[PDB]
Amino acid sequence: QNKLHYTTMIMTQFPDISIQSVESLGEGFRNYAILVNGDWVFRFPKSQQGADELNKEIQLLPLLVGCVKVNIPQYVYIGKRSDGNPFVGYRKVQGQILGEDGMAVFPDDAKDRLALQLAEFMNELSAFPVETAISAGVPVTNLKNKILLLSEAVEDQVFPLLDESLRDYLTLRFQSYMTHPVYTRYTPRLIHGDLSPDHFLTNLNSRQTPLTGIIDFGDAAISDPDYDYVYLLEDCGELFTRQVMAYRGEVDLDTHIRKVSLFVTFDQVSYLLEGLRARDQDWISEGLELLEEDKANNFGA
Ligand SMILES: Nc1nc2c(ncn2[C@@H]2O[C@H](COP(=O)(O)OP(=O)(O)O)[C@@H](O)[C@H]2O)c(=O)[nH]1
Ligand SMILES: [Mg+2]
Ligand SMILES: [Mg+2]
Ligand SMILES: [Mg+2]
Repeated sequence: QNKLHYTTMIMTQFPDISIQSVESLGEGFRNYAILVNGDWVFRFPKSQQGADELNKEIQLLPLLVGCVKVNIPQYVYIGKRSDGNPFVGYRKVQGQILGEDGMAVFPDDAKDRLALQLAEFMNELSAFPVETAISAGVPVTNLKNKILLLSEAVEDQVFPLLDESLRDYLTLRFQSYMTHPVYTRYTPRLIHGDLSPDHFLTNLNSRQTPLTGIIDFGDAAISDPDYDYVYLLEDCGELFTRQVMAYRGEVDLDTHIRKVSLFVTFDQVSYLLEGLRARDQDWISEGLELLEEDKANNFGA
């Protein structure tokens, strides 16, 4: 709940942590993170889903450290809340959070170095033995069926709010994904699942390695490795994404970019659809704003 309340969980379960400073650090849909002594992130689930995602994270992350070059959270304290659900403490992953708006004014030379690090990172995930991840509780995402269910729920619940031009737009997008076997055929791989620049920790005092780490593995799953590109396209732009894909040895950039483009559209609409289900009056006038612009950005595809 409030600050003394999180503080008190730590003191009781970890009384040898001498607490000198406590601050809010960050917050998402699944978690609330504070910073203790400028050193230690304690991250508390906000819901059952959060708690379930952390559980997977708890099992997955100790397996990824040795196989991933950048820093990732390492859960050094593991607490239990009244409900049996966990919370975790970890050494802050050092550096500055990139964010969307901040990739723009990221130094050009560092930018290219970043793309290559991101490429080896994703390569490293795509190399992690899939059945090993599954045994550690990483869910298998049936992306084909999932997108299908999405098409209907958008038909049913989103269409009534859209003008004709926008409805036609989604039909074609969903159709395009489903009609072309190339887009839908893929080898399932471990992905991060929430690979956006608000989880990139950066450092301009490193010319060789301006990417210091990556956080929030809550959405880690077995799926289409192309899905890990979705926020790179949305937040970092298309030129940056072609760079990463090229560094990953992707022969057909155009095919794979168009495919990721669709993934974006499906995310923008799965967003609204969720705001819809949740009665949120502006997680609705927002989800609509981004659909119109997703339509805009794809001006003639
Ligand atoms: N600088 C820094 N910020 C962090 C770290 N861990 C978490 N945060 C912040 O806390 C926010 C929420 O944590 P996150 O794991 O992404 O929670 P979620 O969005 O609910 O899954 C992040 O977006 C960051 O702003 C870290 O190691 N370093
Ligand atoms: Mg997050
Ligand atoms: Mg989830
Ligand atoms: Mg998360």
